Amino acid sequence: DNYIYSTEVGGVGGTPFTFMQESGTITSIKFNWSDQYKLLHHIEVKFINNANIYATGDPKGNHEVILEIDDDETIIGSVIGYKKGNDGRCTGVKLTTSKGKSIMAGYFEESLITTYTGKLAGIKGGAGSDIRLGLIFLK
Amino acid sequence: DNYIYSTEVGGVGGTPFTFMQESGTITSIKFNWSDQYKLLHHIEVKFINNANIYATGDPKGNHEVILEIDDDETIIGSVIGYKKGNDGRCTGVKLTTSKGKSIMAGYFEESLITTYTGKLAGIKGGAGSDIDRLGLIFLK
Amino acid sequence: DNYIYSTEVGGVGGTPFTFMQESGTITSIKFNWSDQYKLLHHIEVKFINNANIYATGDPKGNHEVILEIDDDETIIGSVIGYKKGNDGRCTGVKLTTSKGKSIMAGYFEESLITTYTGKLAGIKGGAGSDIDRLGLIFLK
Amino acid sequence: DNYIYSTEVGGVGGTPFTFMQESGTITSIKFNWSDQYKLLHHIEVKFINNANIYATGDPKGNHEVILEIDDDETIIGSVIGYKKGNDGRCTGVKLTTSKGKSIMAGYFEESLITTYTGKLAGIKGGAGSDIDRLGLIFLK
Amino acid sequence: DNYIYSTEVGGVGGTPFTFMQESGTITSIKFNWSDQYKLLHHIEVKFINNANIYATGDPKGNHEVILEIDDDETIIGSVIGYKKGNDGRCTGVKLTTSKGKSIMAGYFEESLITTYTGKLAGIKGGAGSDIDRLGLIFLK
Amino acid sequence: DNYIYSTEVGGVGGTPFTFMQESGTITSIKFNWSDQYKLLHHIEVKFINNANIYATGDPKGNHEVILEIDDDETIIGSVIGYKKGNDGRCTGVKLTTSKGKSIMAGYFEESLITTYTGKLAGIKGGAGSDIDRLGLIFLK
Amino acid sequence: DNYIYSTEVGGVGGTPFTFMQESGTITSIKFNWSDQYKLLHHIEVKFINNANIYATGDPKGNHEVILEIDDDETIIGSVIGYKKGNDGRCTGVKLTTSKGKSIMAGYFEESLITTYTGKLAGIKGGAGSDIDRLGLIFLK
Ligand SMILES: OC[C@H]1O[C@H](OC[C@H]2O[C@H](OC[C@H]3O[C@H](O)[C@@H](O)[C@@H](O[C@H]4O[C@H](CO)[C@@H](O)[C@H](O)[C@@H]4O)[C@@H]3O)[C@@H](O)[C@@H](O)[C@@H]2O)[C@@H](O)[C@@H](O)[C@@H]1O
Ligand SMILES: OC[C@H]1O[C@H](OC[C@H]2O[C@H](OC[C@H]3O[C@H](O)[C@@H](O)[C@@H](O[C@H]4O[C@H](CO)[C@@H](O)[C@H](O)[C@@H]4O)[C@@H]3O)[C@@H](O)[C@@H](O)[C@@H]2O)[C@@H](O)[C@@H](O)[C@@H]1O
Ligand SMILES: OC[C@H]1O[C@H](OC[C@H]2O[C@H](OC[C@H]3O[C@H](O)[C@@H](O)[C@@H](O[C@H]4O[C@H](CO)[C@@H](O)[C@H](O)[C@@H]4O)[C@@H]3O)[C@@H](O)[C@@H](O)[C@@H]2O)[C@@H](O)[C@@H](O)[C@@H]1O
Ligand SMILES: OC[C@H]1O[C@H](OC[C@H]2O[C@H](O)[C@@H](O)[C@@H](O[C@H]3O[C@H](CO)[C@@H](O)[C@H](O)[C@@H]3O)[C@@H]2O)[C@@H](O)[C@@H](O)[C@@H]1O
Ligand SMILES: OC[C@H]1O[C@H](OC[C@H]2O[C@H](O)[C@@H](O)[C@@H](O)[C@@H]2O)[C@@H](O)[C@@H](O)[C@@H]1O
Ligand SMILES: OC[C@H]1O[C@H](OC[C@H]2O[C@H](O)[C@@H](O)[C@@H](O)[C@@H]2O)[C@@H](O)[C@@H](O)[C@@H]1O
Ligand SMILES: OC[C@H]1O[C@H](O)[C@@H](O)[C@@H](O)[C@@H]1O
Repeated sequence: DNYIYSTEVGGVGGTPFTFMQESGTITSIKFNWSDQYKLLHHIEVKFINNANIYATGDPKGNHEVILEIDDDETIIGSVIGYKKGNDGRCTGVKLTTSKGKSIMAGYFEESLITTYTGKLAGIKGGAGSDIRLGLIFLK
Repeated sequence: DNYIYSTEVGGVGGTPFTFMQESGTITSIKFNWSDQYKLLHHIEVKFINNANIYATGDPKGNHEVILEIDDDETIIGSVIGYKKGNDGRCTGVKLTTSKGKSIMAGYFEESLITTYTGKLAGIKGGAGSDIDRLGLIFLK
Repeated sequence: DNYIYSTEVGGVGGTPFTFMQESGTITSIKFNWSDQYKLLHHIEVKFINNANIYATGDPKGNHEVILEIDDDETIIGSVIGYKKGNDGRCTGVKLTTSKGKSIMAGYFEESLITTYTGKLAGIKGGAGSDIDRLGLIFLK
Repeated sequence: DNYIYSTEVGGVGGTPFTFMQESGTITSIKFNWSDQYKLLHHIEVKFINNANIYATGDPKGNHEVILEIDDDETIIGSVIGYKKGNDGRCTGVKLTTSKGKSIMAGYFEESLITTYTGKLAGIKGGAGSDIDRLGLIFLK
Repeated sequence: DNYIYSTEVGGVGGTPFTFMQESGTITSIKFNWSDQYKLLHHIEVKFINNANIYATGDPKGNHEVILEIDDDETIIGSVIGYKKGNDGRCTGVKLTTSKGKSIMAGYFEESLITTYTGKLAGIKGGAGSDIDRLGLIFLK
Repeated sequence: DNYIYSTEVGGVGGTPFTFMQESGTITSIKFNWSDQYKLLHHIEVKFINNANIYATGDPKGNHEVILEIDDDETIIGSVIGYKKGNDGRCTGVKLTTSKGKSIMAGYFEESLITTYTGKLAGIKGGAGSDIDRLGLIFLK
Repeated sequence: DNYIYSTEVGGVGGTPFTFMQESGTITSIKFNWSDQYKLLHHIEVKFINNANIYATGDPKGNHEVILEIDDDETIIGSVIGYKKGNDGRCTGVKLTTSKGKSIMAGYFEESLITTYTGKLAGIKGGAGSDIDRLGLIFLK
C-alpha cells in the first residue's frame, strides 16, 4: 500500500467506513461529541481539491471542533480516547501538528492510543449513533 | 486564485459581508463583544495604505480588542469560538502572530475551529446584531 | 513620512498633543495613573540628544513608571488598555523591549490594542485631567 | 549478540513468553491494567511486516494504552514499576520516544527500573492472571 | 560625556552624593533597607583598583545585600522602586547581570523605573536618614 | 590511577567492599531501602561484558530501584544522602545521566554530598545490615 | 596577586583562618549547620593533589553538605546568607557550578551577598562555635 493504517480502536458495534481518495490528503476534519454520553458521535472530513464532505455517525453531540490542515502540515502528536472491547466506542481525540496547531475533542476517561504520526490521508472505522476509529498516514 | 478560505463557522443569519483587497492584506482588525450575550457583535478591518474601515455588525458589546499587523507579520495561531447550527453565532476569537503578538476576544464555551494559518488577507460571513458567521481568508 | 502611526485609542476629549523630533527617537517615557479613577492622567517623554521634557495631562495619579530605552533598543510587545467611545480614556500601557525590559502602568479592565512594534519615535493623542486618547509612533 | 537485554523485573510466577521476530522490530504494544489490583494484567505486541498479535496475560484490567512506533522511532525513556521478589508482579510502565510520544500504564508504588534505551525489538517475561515479570529487549 | 545618566528618582531631600572614579567601574554595591519603613536607608560602593568604601545614608535597616561585579560583567536588567514627589524616597532595587547574578533589596509599592542597562560606572543622588533619591550611571 | 574516587560518606561500621573491573564500567546498579529505617540496606552492581552480580548489605528493604547505563552514558548529576558521624549510614542516592535518565532511592533528611560526575566505574564503602558508607568511582 | 578576594561577611569574632594553596584550587568543600541556631558552625576544604582537610569551627550542627569540584569546574553562582554587624554570623551558602551541580546549606533570613564567580581557590574568615565570618577567594 502507499498508506500506514493506525490501529482502529474501541469496537465492532457500528457500520464500516473508509474515507481516503487519490484526490489527496485531509484538509479539514470535524469531531462532534456529547457531554451526555462522553462519546464521539460524528466525524466529517474534506480532502484536498474535492469539495465533498464525507460524514459518518449521527451529529447529535452538543460540541464540535474543526482542525484545518495546510497541505504541507503533518500530525506530530495524536491520542484517541476510547472504551475497549467489542461493545467499545471512541470517546475523544487530541491532534498536534508540525505548525504548533492542536485540537481536543471529547473525553479520555478509560483507554488511550498514541498513534503513528505523519501526513493525515484518511480515516477508517465504524459508526452508527456513535463512532471505532483509525487514522491513515502517507510515507 | 491567490486565496485560502477558512471554513465560515456560526449560523446562516445576518447580512453578508466579504472584505478583501486584491494585492492587499489586513493591517488592523477589531473585535467587539459582550459579557451579557457572550457573543461577538461587531468587527472592523483596515487594509494596507488605506485608512477606510470596513465594518460589519452592531457595535453594542462592552469590550473591543484591536490587533495591528506589521506588513511582514503572519498569523501562526488562530481559533474561533462559535455556536454550531443554522441559528448559530461567533462567540470568540484568539489570534497569535509570527512576531509573538496575540489577542483574545469573547468566549469559547461550545464549538472551536483551529483554522488555516498564513498572511491574513480578508474576512467573510454574516452579521446583524451579532456576528452570525465568520471565516478568515489567507494568501498562499 | 518615514513613520508608522499606531491607532490612537480612547475618547475624542482633551487638548491635542504630538511629541516628535526630526531624526531623534524616544529614550525615556513616564506614565502617571490613579487607583481612584483607574485611568492614565499624565505622560512625559524625552528624546535622544535633547534635555527637554514634553509633558501632557494632570499629574494627579498616586503611581508613576518610567521606561528608559537604550539607543539600539526596540519595542517588541505593546498593549494599551482603554475605555472605547467618544467619552473614552486610556486606562493602561504595557511595553516590552528587544532587551527584555518591561513596564506595566494602570488598568486593563475594558478594551485593548496590541500595536505595531519597532523603534518608538513619538506619541500623539489628547489629554486634560486624564489621557483621553493615545497612539504610539514608530520608524521603519 | 545483536541485542541488549533489560533486567526482567517482577516475580518468577506465570507462564514464560518471548515476543521477538527476525522479521522486524516492535510497531505497536498494548498494556492492560486494573485500578482494583494496581497491576499490569495483559500485554499485546505487533512487529513490522507481520499481522499477528502476540498476547499474554488475562485482559481483566479496566484500562488499556497502545503505543504505535514509526519504523525510525526509538525509546529514549523507559521505566517499569513492579513489586520485588519471587511472588512479585509488574505494576506499571512509562515509555517515551525519540518523536516526543509517551504512554503511562498502571502504578509505581513499590520498585522501579529505568532501563536501557534504543530501538525496541521485543519483550520477555511471564504472565498468567497478571504480568508476573517483564524485560525489554533492544538492538544496537 | 562617555557616560549615560539614568533618571534620578525619589525626593529632592537629603545630602547630595556622586560616587564615580576615573580609577574605573563599580566592583561591589551594598543596599541597606528596613521592613519597618519599607525604604532604602544606606548604600556603599567600591570601585576597581581603589580600596575606599564610599558610603551614604544611615545604616539603620535590618537587611543588607551586596552584589559583587566581575570586571567584564554588565547590568542587563535594573529596576528602582520609589515614592514620587519632592518628599519622595527610594524604596527598592533589583539588579540582574550578564552572568545571571541578581539582587533584590527593599520594597516596590508605588513607582518604578526600568533604567538604561550597561556597565555600571557609578551612582548619584541624595541621602540622610534614608536614600531620598538615586540615579545610576553607565559607560558606552 | 585512571580513576576518580568520590568521598565515601556515612559511618566507619560494616564490612568493607570494593566493586571495580579492569577496563569495564558499571552497566547496572540496584539500591534497596526501607521506609522503616529510612536507610539504604543493600546494593548490587553488574559490569560490562560480565554476568556476575556483586552484592553487599542485607536486602531487607521494602523498595528497590535499578538504573541501567548504556555503554556511552555518563552520570551528569549525583547526590548521596547520609547520616554523618562514626555511627553514620547512607540514607539515599539520586543519579541523572547524559541521556536524561534519573533515579531516586531512599531518604535525604540529614546530610548530602553532590559528587564528582563522569563515567560510573565502581563503588566502595562498607555494609552489614545497612549501607554504613558509600563512595562512587569514575573514569577520566 | 593571582587572586580575587570576595567580601568577608558576618561579624568580627572567632579565630581567624586563611586556607589557600599556591598553584592549587578547592576540590571539595563541606558546610556544617544547625536548625537550632540557623547558623553555619564548621567548614572543611580539600585542595587538588593533597589529602589534608583544612577545618575551622565547631562541628556541632545536625546537617552537613559536601560539594566536590572537577579540576575544570568553576563557580558561576554563589550566595552567602549572614547576620550583619560586629556581632554578626554566617547563616547559609548556595553554590552553583559550570557543570550544573549545586549545594545549599543553612538559612538566609537577614542579609545576602552574591559574590564574584570563577575558579574557587580558597576561603578566609573567622570561626569559633560558629562561622562568624566568611569570604571566598577565586583565581584571576
Ligand atoms: O446578528 C444576529 C441577527 O441580526 C439580525 O436579526 C436581529 C434582529 O432582527 C430584528 O430586529 C429586532 C426587532 O425586530 C422587530 O422590530 C421586532 O421583532 C422587535 O421586537 C421588539 O419589540 C417588540 C414590539 O414591542 C417586542 O414584542 C419584542 O419583545 C422586542 O422588544 C425586534 O427587537 C428582529 O427580528 C429580532 O428578533 C432579531 O434579533 C439579522 O441579520 C439576523 O439574520 C441575524 O441572525
Ligand atoms: O499471573 C498471576 C499468576 O498466574 C497463574 O496463576 C494464576 C492463579 O492460577 C490458579 O488460579 C487461581 C485458582 O486456582 C485453583 O483452581 C483454586 O485454588 C482457585 O481457588 C478458588 O477455588 C478453590 C476451590 O474451591 C478454593 O480453594 C479457593 O478458596 C477459591 O475460591 C485459585 O484461586 C492458581 O494457580 C493461583 O494461586 C494462581 O495465582 C500462574 O501462571 C502463576 O504462575 C502467576 O503468579
Ligand atoms: O564563633 C562564635 C564565637 O565562638 C567563640 O565563643 C565561644 C565562647 O567563648 C567563651 O566561652 C563560652 C563559655 O565562656 C565561659 O567559659 C562561660 O561564661 C560559658 O558559659 C556557660 O557556663 C557559664 C558558667 O556556667 C554560664 O555562666 C553560662 O550561661 C553558660 O551555660 C560559655 O559557654 C565566651 O567568651 C562566649 O561568649 C564565646 O562565644 C569565639 O571565637 C567568639 O569570638 C565567637 O563569636
Ligand atoms: O533629615 C532627617 C531628618 O533631619 C531633621 O531631622 C528631624 C529632627 O529634626 C529636628 O530636630 C526636628 O524636626 C525633630 O522633631 C522631633 O522633636 C521636635 C521637638 O524639636 C518635635 O517638634 C517633633 O515632633 C519631633 O518629635 C526631628 O526628629 C529634619 O530635616 C527631618 O524632617 C528629617 O527627616
Ligand atoms: O481628560 C479629561 C478631560 O480634560 C478637560 O476637562 C475635564 C474636566 O473639567 C474640570 O476641569 C474637572 O472638574 C474634571 O473633573 C473634568 O474631567 C477637557 O480637556 C475634557 O473634554 C477631557 O475629556
Ligand atoms: O551495616 C550496619 C551494621 O549492621 C550490623 O549492626 C546491626 C545490628 O547488629 C546486631 O543486631 C546488633 O549489634 C545491633 O546493635 C546492631 O544495630 C553490623 O554488621 C554492624 O557492624 C554494621 O555497622
Ligand atoms: O451507537 C450504538 C448504536 O449501534 C448502531 O449504530 C445502532 O444499531 C443504534 O440504535 C445503537 O443505538
